[PDB]
Amino acid sequence: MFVNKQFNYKDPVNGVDIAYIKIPNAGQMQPVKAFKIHNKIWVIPERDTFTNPEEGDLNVSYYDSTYLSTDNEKDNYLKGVTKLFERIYSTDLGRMLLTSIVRGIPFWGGSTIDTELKVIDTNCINVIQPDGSYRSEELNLVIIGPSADIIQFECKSFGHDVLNLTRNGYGSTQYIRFSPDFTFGFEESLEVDTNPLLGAGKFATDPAVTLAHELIHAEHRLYGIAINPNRVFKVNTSGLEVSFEELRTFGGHDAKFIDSLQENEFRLYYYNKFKDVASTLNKAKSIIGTTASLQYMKNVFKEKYLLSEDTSGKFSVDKLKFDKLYKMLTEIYTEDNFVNFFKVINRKTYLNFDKAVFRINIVPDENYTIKDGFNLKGANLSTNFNGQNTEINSRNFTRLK
Repeated sequence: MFVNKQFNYKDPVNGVDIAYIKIPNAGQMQPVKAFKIHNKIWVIPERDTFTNPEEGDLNVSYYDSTYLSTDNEKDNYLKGVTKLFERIYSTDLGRMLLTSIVRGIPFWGGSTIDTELKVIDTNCINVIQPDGSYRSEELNLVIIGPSADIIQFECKSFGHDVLNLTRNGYGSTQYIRFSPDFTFGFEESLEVDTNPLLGAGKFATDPAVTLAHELIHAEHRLYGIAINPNRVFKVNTSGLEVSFEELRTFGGHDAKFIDSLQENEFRLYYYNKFKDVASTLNKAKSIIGTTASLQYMKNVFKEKYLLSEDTSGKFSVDKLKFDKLYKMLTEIYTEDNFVNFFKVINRKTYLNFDKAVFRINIVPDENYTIKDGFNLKGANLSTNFNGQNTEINSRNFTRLK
């Protein structure tokens, strides 16, 4: 259901959901073969050597310039990523998260003429057709291979000359450098109430959790309510800094590092930002790039932001409607609640730096399933979290660094 059709890397482009594309801003990059696995979501099975110029080559942290270079790999990569989305989507939470994301079309704040609505083309990609013509397409999310540092997973946008799209409520297309071929090991934090009967050795993080973690960053950013990367907490451990955004995203006890005073400050801030958006739509009397109507566009953002529209068509931000949306996005969609749903083991806090990288392969149903992840049912790997025991389930994990 979430991805409706089998995509093989070697399938012929068609100009619709399989095509060579170009990421505006990459400039003169050569086209890359991407796949549209869902409305507003694409996957590029390449090592990210485009989003950032300074990182044009693939020359704890893992490096391998040869990684994800063969079509066969790109294939397995496409299937892994797809499998995880399905896994995330199979949970109500994930179903909800993925829904918010598709609805989070980055806002049309490209105009300098307050009475005009206009796209910000860094939120589009050029889809090359079979004839050779290109077509600009809007998209909310792109999943791409990692750059030089294979285990450096992040969420990145293209920013604006003046606007802060990820923090002004507008939003922007998000590019998640991620890989389903690796996972991290953490250590069974043994506490009085923790199950004593826990396998042995270190466990591996369920890759679905890792992806979820990023889609959460992607949600915040798409709705332009991401916490400034500068706001951090000096955790007592000298003193280590950790961004509020990360703590928020991880959720759980870590999210409580953001005191009530900060919470209200952020909530009132973006409430105000959303209001400006409603206000902008109201002043809007014309649109540019007409393959679509003004009304439709206004409605699309009414839906995204959950604005209220009076009989005269005037939009407005309803305080309790906002509260729900904003809460859902920042308090309900957290790594911790995903661990609750997946019922898998994961580090208890964002603070768990444990050197351990394993090459994995969740594509085979013999190793990983949508519903059980590594803790396969009938299998024996489904208890005390055996599936995630790099010892007990040694065959699914290959140490690297």
